[PDB]
Amino acid sequence: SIISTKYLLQDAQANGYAVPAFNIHNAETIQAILEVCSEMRSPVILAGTPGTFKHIALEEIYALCSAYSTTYNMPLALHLDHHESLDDIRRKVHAGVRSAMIDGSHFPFAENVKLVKSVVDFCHSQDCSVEAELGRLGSAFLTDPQEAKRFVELTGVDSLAVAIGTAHGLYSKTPKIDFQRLAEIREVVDVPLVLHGASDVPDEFVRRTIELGVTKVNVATELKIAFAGAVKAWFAENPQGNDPRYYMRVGMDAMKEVVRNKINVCGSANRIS
Amino acid sequence: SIISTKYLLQDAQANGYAVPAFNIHNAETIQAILEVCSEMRSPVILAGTPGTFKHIALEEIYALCSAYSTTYNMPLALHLDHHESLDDIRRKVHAGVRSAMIDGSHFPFAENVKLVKSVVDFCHSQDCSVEAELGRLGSAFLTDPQEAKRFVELTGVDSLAVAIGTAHGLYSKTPKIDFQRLAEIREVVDVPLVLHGASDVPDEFVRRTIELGVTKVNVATELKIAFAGAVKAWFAENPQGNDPRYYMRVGMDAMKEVVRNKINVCGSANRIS
Amino acid sequence: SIISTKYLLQDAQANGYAVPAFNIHNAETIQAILEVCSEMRSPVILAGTPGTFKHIALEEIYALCSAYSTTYNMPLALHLDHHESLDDIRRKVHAGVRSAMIDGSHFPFAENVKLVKSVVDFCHSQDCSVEAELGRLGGVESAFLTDPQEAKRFVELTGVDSLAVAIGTAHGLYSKTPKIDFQRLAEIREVVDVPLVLHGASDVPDEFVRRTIELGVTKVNVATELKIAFAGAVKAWFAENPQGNDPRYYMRVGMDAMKEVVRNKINVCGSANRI
Amino acid sequence: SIISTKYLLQDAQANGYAVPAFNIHNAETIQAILEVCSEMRSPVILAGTPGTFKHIALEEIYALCSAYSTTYNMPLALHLDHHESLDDIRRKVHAGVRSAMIDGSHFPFAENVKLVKSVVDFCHSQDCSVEAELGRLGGVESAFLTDPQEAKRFVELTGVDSLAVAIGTAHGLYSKTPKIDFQRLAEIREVVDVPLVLHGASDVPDEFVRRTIELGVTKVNVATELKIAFAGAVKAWFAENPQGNDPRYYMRVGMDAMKEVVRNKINVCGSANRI
Ligand code: NA
Ligand code: NA
Ligand code: NA
Ligand code: NA
Ligand SMILES: [Zn+2]
Ligand SMILES: [Zn+2]
Ligand SMILES: [Zn+2]
Ligand SMILES: [Zn+2]
Repeated sequence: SIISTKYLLQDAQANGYAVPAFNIHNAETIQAILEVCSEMRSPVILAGTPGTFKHIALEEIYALCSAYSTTYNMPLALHLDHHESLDDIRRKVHAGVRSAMIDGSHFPFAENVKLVKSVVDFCHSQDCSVEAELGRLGSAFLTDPQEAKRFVELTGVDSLAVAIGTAHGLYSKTPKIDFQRLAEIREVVDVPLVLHGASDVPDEFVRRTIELGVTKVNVATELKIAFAGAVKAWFAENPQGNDPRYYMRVGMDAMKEVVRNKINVCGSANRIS
Repeated sequence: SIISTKYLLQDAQANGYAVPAFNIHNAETIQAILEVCSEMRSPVILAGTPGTFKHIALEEIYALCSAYSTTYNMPLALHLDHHESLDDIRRKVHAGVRSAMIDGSHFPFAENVKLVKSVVDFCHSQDCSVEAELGRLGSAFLTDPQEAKRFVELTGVDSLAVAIGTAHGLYSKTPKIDFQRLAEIREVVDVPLVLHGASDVPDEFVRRTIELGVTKVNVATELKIAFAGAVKAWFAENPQGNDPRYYMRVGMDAMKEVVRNKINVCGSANRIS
Repeated sequence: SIISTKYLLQDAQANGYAVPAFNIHNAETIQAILEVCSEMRSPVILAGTPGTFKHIALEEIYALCSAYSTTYNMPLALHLDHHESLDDIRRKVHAGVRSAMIDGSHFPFAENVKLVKSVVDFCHSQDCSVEAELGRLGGVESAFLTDPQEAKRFVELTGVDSLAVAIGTAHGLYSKTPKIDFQRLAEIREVVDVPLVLHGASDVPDEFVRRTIELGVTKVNVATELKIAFAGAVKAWFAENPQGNDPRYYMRVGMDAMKEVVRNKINVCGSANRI
Repeated sequence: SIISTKYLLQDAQANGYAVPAFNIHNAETIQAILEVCSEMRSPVILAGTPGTFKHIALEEIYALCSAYSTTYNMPLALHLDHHESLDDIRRKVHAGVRSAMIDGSHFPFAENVKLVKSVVDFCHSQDCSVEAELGRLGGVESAFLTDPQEAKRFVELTGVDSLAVAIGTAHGLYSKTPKIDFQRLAEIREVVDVPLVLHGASDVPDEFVRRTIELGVTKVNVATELKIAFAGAVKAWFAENPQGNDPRYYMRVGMDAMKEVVRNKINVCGSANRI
């Protein structure tokens, strides 16, 4: 079963935990995530960016998730991360995806709203949930609480990505997270909040953001560093080695450690049954 | 569409070419093969051994092939290579596979026949084609023409793997292929013949075996060496690199060269439409 | 695509129309409904009861609806009407259905709530929307009329996506013009913000159904009128063609009669051109 | 699982039975056939003609058969009966069907061969088996009777998996006991080793069908008797129940009448306990 995240993030919100959202690339990266989530009874979101689908097309990622849903006996929420076009999201929703992020955050408010609204209208007709973003990751760079209230009112989005100090990738210095702004947003925004850029954020800061209303925590970079680091080590030690059953498994196992760490921080263990 | 190889190997036989049978492991290895086969208009067989499916289960390999069949607009023959048990083949055929190899070649003739026959009876009830083997790869080590005639008569197999001097893996010295024995087998066996162990066999020898009746050429080792060699080089040059879109693509591109070389030797270009 | 009705009934509520929910039986009945909904650009819900699925199993109805979704290029909402247990609903949701009605209305409040809650918990984990019922269906006393304050508490405790109300309608035909408790409906709507559902709408006057939609009905269930029209046409064909035997003729005559009902119900629900 | 009939008709040929091939229309007709085939452990072919699929489209029939395959835990062979062009067969094979009949029998030999060959070339690339016809159906001269030597050449030139013969059968009922050209059948079998197919088997005496199987028929097509039995039962129910309307009753009465025909044809074909 492939599902949206409408009920899922509401449950996270109501119970004080967040759903980890992991960016995936292929069979082994999906499987690594699901081996841990199934064991820990954690919900999960499996996400791909447009660049993801230039490597393995969505039709094949979808097919893999549909089969893995049966294999691990769990419905799965496949999610379009940082998509930017209504036409592209339409094609991908027709292909079966039921969660999308439309990211218009580098546009002025009015144009962001128009883009996002066009995506909400289509996606809700397809039973697809919609995330959008107000504020840029990394003024323009912090989400304003009253603006976020209005943004959600004009768009009808199911969840909202906020800008409170996180950034994609590694941080060169420990980030500064604006917990007071987060608290203020949560006071006036009722839809589930989303935290991007969570790789390399101290666990105590992520935990605090979930206490203050974060329902979805996105992790991409740490997964890739772990996977790749292990494959690199394996080829160094095995110059004549060539069987993916061996080298991809060492990548999977290093990635699994990160997945367990993130489930722990998100508080998502034992939230499904 | 997922299909058997019943018509496919008959066409190869009738037109003097062979179908390349490539062992696959995951999305990228399947895709690499199909990018070349679709471009060259070549039929192909995508094969997995039992160990293959311990890495990515058949249900997920099946799902990938079903999606890739649509993506490349071609029915695909997924094939169980060197399977050894009726129960396991039954499960995998129920999961959708429509070509199987039952390898009882390390058993005495009578027990090989009993095993193979049990598999033929089931598989034909499921519209699944069946390959079997008489003679061991590497006396016991060369297929006897009259024994191969009787073997096919008692089993009802759709194709027959023969032992004429090939071996799995690389050869330490140029192999000696028994072309006269092959010719003798072909005189008394009417079902399509299969050549295992084709990695590292000189092209001129494979070409001659197809002139003398080989219809299916199995290649595994050369694919893995190429893929892995390229990934290894990429990590050496990119110690901090981590995106599978980059490193898996360099593996795919090195593998594609091998795939094109094998299509050329097999004479399978422009055999589909 | 097979979908839930969560966004669908919210759009109906916000725009003051209702989605017609037609009980189906087989390919021809689904097809007749979709022919009309396609041409009138109307949303629809396709419903089956436990007894339906003892004739043609849910897996086969699901397969038909999935295929018809592609054929008509429209997501479709298949719905379990008047289902009664968690074990059965779980299998049918696992089989692909994304909208269910758990009918616990025969049981006292607390037992009703506990049953419904078990189904909502499961179904929401599957992205399946859930309808439930408080008060019993049947014309004109307390068992047969939803109490507004109980309705508020019921929806709060269970987490249902929509509520089937009991306001004087009944399954089947009415022996006399029904008395519908419009005031009660209004008072439920006052305290319940989830979409409301009207059962028993066959043979209810159009004026009355329209009024219930003005008062918050978002889903109108119709079964009996469809079967009477289908069967009546088939009856008449056989009388007219005593040697006739080709189902391509007689099932189409039945379809065409049922299509007239479907159009009439789309008209009363105000669902044309809402897609 | 949806499969071709290539191994199926070879088993029938080798064991001296025939597979019954029943024309279907919708869910109830498929279901009636599978109920009986399941209990009698008989293989079956489910067939639809172009006109069938103008009532309920192939994609929906396919979806039903796929689901029924799972429900009955048996691979099923869906078959395109009397299809006429490559463009249509290509779409229906792409839609999932793995057995087709290309009927070029209206055309002169060479045109027949060229058409059939185009379909065999395509279908075999899709793992779809192909039936074709030489000579025209209809009771008792040359157009209506397959020539053995022409049959040999036809099968050689086209590569078909099975051959529909013309030996005196006709679609529909017979106004008098048909004269079947058993000798001709034998002479075709002499020179054609691919499985043979008998069309028009409704209303042919059991003795005669049995004889054709002894002479090489591997597939027996039945349509008309199924519809007469279904419709006759529905006719009688409506007469007995002038207010009746529930399709769960009247479609089951029709099913049950058709099941009696299905049993009778399994009996004549000798296909029980061959699975
Ligand atoms: Na980060
Ligand atoms: Na080798
Ligand atoms: Na009623
Ligand atoms: Na007849
Ligand atoms: Zn992000
Ligand atoms: Zn081998
Ligand atoms: Zn009702
Ligand atoms: Zn016919």
